[PDB]
Amino acid sequence: AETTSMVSMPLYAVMYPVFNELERVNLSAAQTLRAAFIKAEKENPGLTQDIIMKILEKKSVEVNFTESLLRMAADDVEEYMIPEPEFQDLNEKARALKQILSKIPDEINDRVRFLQTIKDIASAIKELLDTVNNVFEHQKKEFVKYSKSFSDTLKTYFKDGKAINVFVSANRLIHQTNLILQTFK
Amino acid sequence: MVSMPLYAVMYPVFNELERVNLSAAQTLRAAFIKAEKENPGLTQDIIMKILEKKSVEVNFTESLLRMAADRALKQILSKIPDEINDRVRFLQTIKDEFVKYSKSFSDTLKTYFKDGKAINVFVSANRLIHQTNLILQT
Repeated sequence: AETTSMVSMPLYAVMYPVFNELERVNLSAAQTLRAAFIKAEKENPGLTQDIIMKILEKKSVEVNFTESLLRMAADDVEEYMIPEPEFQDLNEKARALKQILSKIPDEINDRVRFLQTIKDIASAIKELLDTVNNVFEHQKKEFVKYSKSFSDTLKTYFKDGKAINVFVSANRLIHQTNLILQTFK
Repeated sequence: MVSMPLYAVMYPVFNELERVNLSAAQTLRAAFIKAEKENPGLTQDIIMKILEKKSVEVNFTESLLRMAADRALKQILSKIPDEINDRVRFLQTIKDEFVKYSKSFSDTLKTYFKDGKAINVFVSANRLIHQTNLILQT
């Protein structure tokens, strides 16, 4: 506590929380990475800080990457395709939602087009919701959670102007849709 | 591929710290390589989680900048996170390898008025401080 430098704080304030969240997904990876960061930090105080700053400086790469995933999500046209009417409706709704979500980076640079896109996305989410209700619950609550999270992300975007948040939330909503399609399969 | 941000982000980040430390960078590289190899897309999640803790990081960087006051150069540089809010005061405070880092800091300041991202100013200030330390110790 009193022996560890102040510069080593980002380890425990940023890296430790991440490693703890990872400890549920994979204990070995979390433990290994944590050990590496501890070694590196003790041998070189203020290293984790420099790493995080270096990451913040290469943020454009991450924006380009997330946007790339969002655009390439269009190639997931008929992936995870499920033999019954409601199943058809389901497939079409999921497809339409993912397809309209993949076109976000095109419309986000124009307020009008982006707003209309928000309209269409809202309609798609509502229709997919109703269709899910037809097919009928954890995946549902997940989808809703990430949906309202996407809305709140939009709310945050209209203040900030950072498109990367929207891209990430959209990608997560798409991933959720895919997960639900897997659950149905 | 989802394992791209490993090489695209972490690889150059580790590579651009090999002058201060060597083996630590290699151990970090190895750890990330294995963890991503067994669990694809993990590095992306980590990077995103780090980007999510942006506020805490900016706060700490500000604190780290104010901490450098404890000579005139350091004290003037330590007031930045509290003077940059007011444009006039910030202007006056602006008026108030190492040399390369100084002019790179100048470039950072010049880019700030285009961006508005004071975080880069904080970082470059801290690196200027680290360079002053690097010079004074040698």
